[PDB]
Amino acid sequence: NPTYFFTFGDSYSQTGFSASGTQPSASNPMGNPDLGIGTTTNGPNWIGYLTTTENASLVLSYNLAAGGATIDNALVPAWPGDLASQFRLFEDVYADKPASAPWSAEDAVFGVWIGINDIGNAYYSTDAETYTPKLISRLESLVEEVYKNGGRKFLFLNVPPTSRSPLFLEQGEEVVKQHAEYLSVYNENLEGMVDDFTKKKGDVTTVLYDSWSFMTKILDDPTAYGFPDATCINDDGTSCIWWDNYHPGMKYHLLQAEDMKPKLRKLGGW
Repeated sequence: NPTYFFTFGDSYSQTGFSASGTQPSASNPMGNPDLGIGTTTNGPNWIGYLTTTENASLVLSYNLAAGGATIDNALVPAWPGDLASQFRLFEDVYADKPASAPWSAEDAVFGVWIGINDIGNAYYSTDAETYTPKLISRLESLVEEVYKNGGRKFLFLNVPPTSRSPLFLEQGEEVVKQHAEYLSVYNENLEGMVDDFTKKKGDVTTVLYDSWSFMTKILDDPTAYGFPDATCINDDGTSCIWWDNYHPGMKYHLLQAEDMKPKLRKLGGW
């Protein structure tokens, strides 16, 4: 009775999983690479922890997230491996439920964490109120592809406060503020779209996980979580919130996965 956990996103979710590498199994739930390799955390990331540490039963991880990903390069462009290309990889390899991943509506969970790069690249050049609906609508159309395949259980993570990463802190408080206000508009429209999708379909189980509030709680009170402050960087992934100037370390990812676990019980694997 395994849970097929297909995930899509950017460097906050990447592990380097290859559709031609070793495929997930009960003895090897991540498939490839080894758990703790290929992330921006110095160890497991939130998907690795959800799959092998927080899991209540067998979870199989097919992690198609790629670093540098925007939603669709026709909107905010960045790297070739945008969300659209990840969904296309899924359609190419796993949508038809091959023997390597014979998933069904009852045992497949589709997790999406996107938006960090779209916002990071367009927060000063676009109008949030009129532009973020275009990004969110494109995201919904991509989701509709999986729905047409038969997917019925979805997990969406809203965008965390990358406004307060050292990378953006260095640019000045007014830049932090402009970025954060754009981001908040994006997260509101993401919540609206998840609510509408859930209600219009009627046969889906959805979770919108508020990563923004959780990370913000840590950034506001880092010593309560064992961090010395909210700004230091350490590539050991544990001594500081930040693994580099733009990504949190394995300890943050484990804290987030633990925070997520109870909210994911309705999705089947936790």
